[PDB]
Amino acid sequence: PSMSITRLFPALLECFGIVLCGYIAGRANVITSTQAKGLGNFVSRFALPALLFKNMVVLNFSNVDWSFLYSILIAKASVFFIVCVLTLLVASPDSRFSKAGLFPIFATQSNDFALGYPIVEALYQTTYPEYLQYIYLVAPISLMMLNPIGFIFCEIQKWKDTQNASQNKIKIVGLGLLRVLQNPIVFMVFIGIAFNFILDRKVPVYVENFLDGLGNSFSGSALFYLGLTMVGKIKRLKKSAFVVLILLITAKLLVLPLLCREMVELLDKGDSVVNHTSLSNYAFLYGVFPVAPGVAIFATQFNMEVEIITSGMVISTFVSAPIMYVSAWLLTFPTMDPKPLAYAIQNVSFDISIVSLISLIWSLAILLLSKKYKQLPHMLTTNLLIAQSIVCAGMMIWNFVKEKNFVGQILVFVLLYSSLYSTYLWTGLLAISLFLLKKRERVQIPVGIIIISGWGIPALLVGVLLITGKHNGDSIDSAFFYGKEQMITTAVTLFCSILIAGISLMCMNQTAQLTRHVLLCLLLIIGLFANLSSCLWWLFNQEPGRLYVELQFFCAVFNFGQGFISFGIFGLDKHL
Amino acid sequence: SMSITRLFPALLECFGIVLCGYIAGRANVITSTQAKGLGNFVSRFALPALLFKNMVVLNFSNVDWSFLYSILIAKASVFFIVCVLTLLVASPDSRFSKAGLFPIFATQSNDFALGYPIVEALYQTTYPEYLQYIYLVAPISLMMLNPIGFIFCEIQKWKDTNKIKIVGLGLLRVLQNPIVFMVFIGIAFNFILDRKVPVYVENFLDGLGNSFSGSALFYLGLTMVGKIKRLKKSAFVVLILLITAKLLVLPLLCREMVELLDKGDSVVNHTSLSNYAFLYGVFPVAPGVAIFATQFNMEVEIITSGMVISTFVSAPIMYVSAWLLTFPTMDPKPLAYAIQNVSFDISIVSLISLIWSLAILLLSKKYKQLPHMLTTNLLIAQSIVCAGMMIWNFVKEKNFVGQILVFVLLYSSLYSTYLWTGLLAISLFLLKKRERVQIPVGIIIISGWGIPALLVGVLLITGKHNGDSIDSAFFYGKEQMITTAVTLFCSILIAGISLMCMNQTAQLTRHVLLCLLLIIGLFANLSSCLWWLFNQEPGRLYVELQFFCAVFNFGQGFISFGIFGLDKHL
Ligand SMILES: *[C@@H]1O[C@H](CO)[C@@H](O)[C@H](O)[C@H]1NC(C)=O
Ligand SMILES: *[C@@H]1O[C@H](CO)[C@@H](O)[C@H](O)[C@H]1NC(C)=O
Repeated sequence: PSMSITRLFPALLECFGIVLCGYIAGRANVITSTQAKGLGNFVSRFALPALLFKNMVVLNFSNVDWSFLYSILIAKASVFFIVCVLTLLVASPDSRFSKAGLFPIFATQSNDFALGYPIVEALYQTTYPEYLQYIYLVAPISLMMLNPIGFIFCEIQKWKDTQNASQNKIKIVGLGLLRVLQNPIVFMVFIGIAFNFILDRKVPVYVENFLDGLGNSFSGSALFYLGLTMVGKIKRLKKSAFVVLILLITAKLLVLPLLCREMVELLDKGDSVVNHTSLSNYAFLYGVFPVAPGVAIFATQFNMEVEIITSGMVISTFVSAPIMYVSAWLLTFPTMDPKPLAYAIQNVSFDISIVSLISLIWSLAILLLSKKYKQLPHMLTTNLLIAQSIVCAGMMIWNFVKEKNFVGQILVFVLLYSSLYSTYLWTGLLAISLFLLKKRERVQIPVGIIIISGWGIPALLVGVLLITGKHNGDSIDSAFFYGKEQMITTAVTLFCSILIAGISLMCMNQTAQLTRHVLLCLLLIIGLFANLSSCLWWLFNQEPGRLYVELQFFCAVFNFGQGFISFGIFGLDKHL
Repeated sequence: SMSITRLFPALLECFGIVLCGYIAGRANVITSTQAKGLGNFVSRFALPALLFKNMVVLNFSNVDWSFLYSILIAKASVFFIVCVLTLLVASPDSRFSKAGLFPIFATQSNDFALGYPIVEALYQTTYPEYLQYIYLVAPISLMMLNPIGFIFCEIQKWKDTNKIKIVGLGLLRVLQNPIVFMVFIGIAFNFILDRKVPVYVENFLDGLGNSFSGSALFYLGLTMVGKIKRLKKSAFVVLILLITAKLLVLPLLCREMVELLDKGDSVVNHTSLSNYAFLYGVFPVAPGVAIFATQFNMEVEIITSGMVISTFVSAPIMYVSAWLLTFPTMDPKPLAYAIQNVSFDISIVSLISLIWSLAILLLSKKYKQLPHMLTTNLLIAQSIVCAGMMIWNFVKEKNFVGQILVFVLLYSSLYSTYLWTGLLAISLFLLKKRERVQIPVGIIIISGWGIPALLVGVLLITGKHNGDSIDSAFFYGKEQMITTAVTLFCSILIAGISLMCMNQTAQLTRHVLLCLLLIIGLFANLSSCLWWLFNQEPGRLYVELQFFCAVFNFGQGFISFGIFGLDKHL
């Protein structure tokens, strides 16, 4: 298989549950900012050097495939190079140097030791154990060979601020180099490299247990400190700052991994195909890691665009968790055997539905306890989140009732597709209600009649698909329970909702609470747009290709992880 | 059967992280307000996650319950005796606060932070079922003994200002402890999921539970900065009694009651269980007791000082006690390797701490004072003894001359440290009564460098070296032990005269105790020399006494560093 992809989701659950625990402790009032500063002082001055010293003392230089290492470093250097060049061209002259010195560090440095190491440990203990050392090999060399260029740029900008006009470029570039060398990772890696040759690859027995005890405490405490640093750093941004954060985070999380994969297939001349494919998949997985908090530390000590870099980190850190999941499950998809892709789709939808259901339970509890349900339009939003909770509960039933009885399977399918179709048309009803409220017309909206329609029409569609459709016993996936009749019924329900939302969207342009309501209608249309395309692909192409598999996987993710997006938009808000 | 070889790396982890936390605390790296956040993480997030994971996984079917209520009766018995005399002997205005805080302090060990790594090192590859007993005894001991103490402290709170009102307050504070209610949920979830955590939850509990085993000791080291304070005579005396109770008579009660209540029927397992039961009581006082005294705001100084003292004092007690249990085993010939290994491992920690204390005294320019000058002379000699053991472990099968050279330096250093403690005490007694400069101390230092050299010279001049000796008692045969006895008797008489001159005449606050703590050491050193001459066939009692002679000879620098080094700087 060359990838133990079943046990990736527990690693992302650990790595983001400890981050969530740190965030909860930060926002509550359990640990204030100063005490989180003390925990970070402990982590950054004791835990990371012991971990690095142990993993470089035990590091084996005989089995290291250097080709992957300098291919990944060439990729990171290329990403840094393009981002610095366009940062010099497109930024304003008054602050081109500050952006050119801090943005490529943000878009080139990864959170390897805190987040990357447990995930790679979960994915690469069982079959390919030699890939664990590449984190500790690549991250400090990348730091040492790419960070000084950024600190050089930030120090020219600091020279700009001093406006001395005396040159002596040595005084500045050596200042940047010594600021780089004061990082604990670089000189601690130097000490570990020296002691690897001094001790002859063997940790002393008197110090081994002490270093293991101090190093094993880095992961959880580091994720907890990341969660404690992350309270309240997002704030409200300004025009064009949204676009430059999108461009930087797309660069870091998208074009660096593709460059890593392309340079790995370009620079590796190995004679083994399975080793080459696993190296390419690991190269894709390495670049999707989020930005380390060291960039925000550097901007804080510099007092230099601290808000932009911190906002960039909290968005890339939140955003990479599904990007990691989707990318790794897309990478493990090809070859295999035709039949276990259905089990893979069911397992991925189950792991997504767990997190969406938990976040949806939290957001529903917040919306109910805040007593904001009585005012329009948030009542229909509460109904929508309730319907998505029934979809997720339908997956909880469907994972365990796949092969029990035909009658129970039919009832579970009817309930699950009723909830799915109700969510589908509730998006259109919310959009129509938003369009009616945007008109500022004194029209009494029949919310009770709308709820009766929304609870009856999907049930009628499920009953019609049961009565007229033919059940397919050889289909283990939920999408082919009734065959082509069910997909035709899902297309008609989705097309009517898209037409209703399309009329409301066209009314919004002519007419131009409501600040967020529109985007939840907007973001669902992209979800409904991806559902339509996989149904259109099946009639015109008789042969199910790999693109059909990729489109069905994205249909599953954008259909059943919508509660996560809804929680991210509404639930993480103050006052309520 | 005990893996006693791998105890000393565990004692380096458990006290090196505490030392790392203390240095960062005293320096100014983490101040007091910031240390609270690290404690908040450990006490609210790492410890509850740790407790929940290891009890859902452990099997209740194979737990030897006989050991469980035997260990608990011993802790209950210690609590009972300490509570009884605290009501009789204390002042009437504070009988209830002392009777409620002193016996809780003498019963809760540091099992989750300090006890768990030591038991893990000793009991993984040979007896792996003994590791689950840490997580069983410490919370059960908490629920059935802490409320009994807590009733008395709430009466004292009542005194300044209905039995439900008092006993329910003590009872409801215990279930608010994270240890107590997390153990309740883990026992329930052991039966719900049938000894299996879900795969989606396995990694989350492991990541949060492995971060306790390092961070809690760091916070324990960080909490003790500046907490020792100063105490009066009556508080020093009750503190000695309390630390003696927790670290001495509680472990001996555990061993005796476990051998009485398990009723054998285990062959090799009962003997191994008895040694482990004695080891459980040696663990120091948990830092939760100092936390407990803070929320009560009663007897805060004594309990905090007792906790910061018990963690330090228990560090050699763990090593000596565990190595004494493995002695009645193997054969007499690899017993010599066991004696050599313990002395080498003690001398490592003593030498590193001695280098620090010597550096502090030299750099701070307090050595220019005449009373502190003799301590510096004493402390340099203690550093060279420890370095001599590093040579002797590696020079045993080499040429006779190299063996002789290692032996001459080590025993020269041993007699000089022995007599240098007494001349300084005599010089301090002479300086306290006479204003004359210590001009004979220079002649004494020449003597102290010459008299050991003369003893060293007699062994070089007279050919009586016995090669069949392994460690040290037969280096020159009976001639070396006779020479060591004459040197030891002259040093004890000089120190005895200085102690007697202090009573007849009636900085100096700590100087005396460093002289005092050595006096308990030279009398135990003298008895082992007397034991060898008055006995032809070496018995088993001679083996235990010879080991104790080795520890106070080669780790004597550790006691000196703890008294003098951690005072101040300039
Ligand atoms: C990768 O290494 C070599 C390729 O030269 C070959 O044995 C095989 O393709 C792989 N081996 C292992 C052990 O993964
Ligand atoms: C411990 O268990 C039983 C106790 O009766 C016995 O086999 C022996 O003493 C020990 N056995 C093992 C395998 O440790």
